Amino acid sequence: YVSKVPDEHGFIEWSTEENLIWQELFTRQIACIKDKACDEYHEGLAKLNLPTDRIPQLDEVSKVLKVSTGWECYPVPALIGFGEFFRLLSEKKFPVATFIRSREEMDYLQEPDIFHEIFGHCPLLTNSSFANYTEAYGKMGLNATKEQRVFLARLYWFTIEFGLLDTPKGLRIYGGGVLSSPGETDYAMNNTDVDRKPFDILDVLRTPYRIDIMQPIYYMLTKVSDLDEIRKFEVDDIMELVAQAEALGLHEAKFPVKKAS
Amino acid sequence: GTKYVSKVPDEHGFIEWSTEENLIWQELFTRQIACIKDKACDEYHEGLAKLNLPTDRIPQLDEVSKVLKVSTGWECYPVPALIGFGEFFRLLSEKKFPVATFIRSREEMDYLQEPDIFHEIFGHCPLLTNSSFANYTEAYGKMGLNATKEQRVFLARLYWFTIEFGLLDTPKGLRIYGGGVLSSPGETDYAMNNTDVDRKPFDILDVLRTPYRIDIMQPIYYMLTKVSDLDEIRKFEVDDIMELVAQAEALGLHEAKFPVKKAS
Repeated sequence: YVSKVPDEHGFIEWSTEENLIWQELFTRQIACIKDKACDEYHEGLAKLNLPTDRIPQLDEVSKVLKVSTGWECYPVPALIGFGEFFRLLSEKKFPVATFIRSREEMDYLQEPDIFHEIFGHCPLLTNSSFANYTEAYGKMGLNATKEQRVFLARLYWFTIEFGLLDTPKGLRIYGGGVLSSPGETDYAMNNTDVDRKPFDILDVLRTPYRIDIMQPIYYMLTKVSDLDEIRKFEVDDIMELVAQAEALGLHEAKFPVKKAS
Repeated sequence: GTKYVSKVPDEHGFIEWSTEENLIWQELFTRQIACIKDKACDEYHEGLAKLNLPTDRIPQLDEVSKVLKVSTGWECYPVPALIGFGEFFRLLSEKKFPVATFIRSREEMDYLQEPDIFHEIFGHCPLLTNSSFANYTEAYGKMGLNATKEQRVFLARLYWFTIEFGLLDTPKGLRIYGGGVLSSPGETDYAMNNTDVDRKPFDILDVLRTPYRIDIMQPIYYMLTKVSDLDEIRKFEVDDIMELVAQAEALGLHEAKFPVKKAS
């Protein structure tokens, strides 16, 4: 009912239980991602040196993001609008909700909590290609319209949230929504009937999706630096791509999307 | 989606379907018969032979009820697009199968939340010609007549895993009897072919304890060996059923599958 507020020193107090909850998400995820999270992500983990036994203070993460890519974490207490989401991202500020799930909601909850953001999303923010892409993504949305922003959310979904890699050493994960969750990691890596497609930006912009279902489609880069290609595009090029997508219309929804409310 | 309304009948209970509505039925029928040819169970196919449904127009309920009456003593019973569990259990207990008299739009051809007339008659009616299934359904209606809200959730779960999404482990392979699978190419493909979905032998307590969500692809299905396996549940007194429900309540639900946890 209340997501925490930092004190006058920006410090947040977490109960030993909220620290035990973090520890348990951490220990179970470290196990889930050994040979599955991309190398780039593991490198980020090493730079971050996150606490395994308690929730880190935001400044303790930010100070590593700052030195690597110029990024910081940005505490948010309520849910923010799209405009503000892009504003923060274009300023290389990554919004971080200041709460952790209950034990009851440990395997899944819908609002991204502190574990989701810091474990799933922040390691790659130490990586220049990913951090630059995310900044570029936030710039893409500043002036974009309601419907253009819908297309960009979709690009976001398929890269930052649920992105995969097709590597010589096999399939890997870079999406934050996958890396922070045993359920998602196992499905993304192991489910044999899900479509896994090579990344194509027009394909992506045209793909319908629903958030509360098992994803029937994923898009695959070869390596995280591939995001440079999209990062390089001018905002005009991106809106051109959005318009093209609109002219062709969305792909037909996969049956589980059609089914979902 | 779309808000649907039952068509109002004659006074003789005749419904006028448009050529467009009848073409929509024909398309659904033709694409579905092809799907289920080697996938629906024998008992279902025999139900279709008994119903001899028109392939190119929507049947009048009377055409269906005529066969149901002959075979199991059942009848189609026209109802609004939205009815309550009170009415639903009641009509079932009376061997009255509720059918909303509408068909889906072209745009909702591949899927819709509401059971339309194709869902109801094609998907659900053939097995009501089958004494084991019809008798079971009648027994299900009866289970619900004096059920508390809490009891009805458990009953809806047995319904879900049997009548709606039931499968069989047969000597010729995996087959479908669930009316919510049969009426749909997407459900039929998934139930038959998906590699990773859990298909478990039927156990009434396991079933009563199984969390589920209606707008997701089902992570679990339960298999009888034959439709007549339903006779065992049918035979239980309502007290026996409610004992099983009390047992499930006391034990609590099985831990949900990840997709169930994830669902709205």
